[PDB]
Amino acid sequence: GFKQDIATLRGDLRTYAQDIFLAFLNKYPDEKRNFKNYVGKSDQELKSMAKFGDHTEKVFNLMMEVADRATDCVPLASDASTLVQMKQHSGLTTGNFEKLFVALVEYMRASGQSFDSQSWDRFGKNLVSALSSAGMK
Ligand code: HEM
Repeated sequence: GFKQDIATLRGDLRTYAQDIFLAFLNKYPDEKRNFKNYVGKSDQELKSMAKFGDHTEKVFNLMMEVADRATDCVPLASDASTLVQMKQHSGLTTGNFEKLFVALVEYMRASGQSFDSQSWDRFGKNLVSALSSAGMK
């Protein structure tokens, strides 16, 4: 289920983080609008870029902590508040996060592996609600 999925993703986190974030940026190419230096790069080129590796690993390091601290796929209000309050997320709306979780669920569905895709779908929706409650537009 959900907790085991966190362990699976942590076990190869750099590769899952890059593959899932690339699935997001390829499904919703307009989200590259939020990351200038990503436009006109292939996936291999992005994976070469220091900053891409470091942003995407920090995103998934913290996401896995938020999933880990959740009860039954409901994240802590404190985690939502932290994500809203981050200066790096100043321009963002809940829709950005919704799209990341849609791509993550599709990635899991397409994988040969027994991820609990329905639990990640619920976790995404719960996180979007929490972010709205914590003040995200
Ligand atoms: C649960 C989801 C997410 C988590 C846990 C998260 C976490 C983080 C973390 C920890 C950083 C600091 C990393 C760094 O600059 O070293 C960061 C930066 C950033 N995040 Fe998020 N993030 C999430 C979703 C998103 C989404 C959906 C977007 C845009 C669509 C976004 C845009 C950014 C941007 C632009 C930065 C700074 C730019 C850069 O990477 O150099 N994040 N995020």
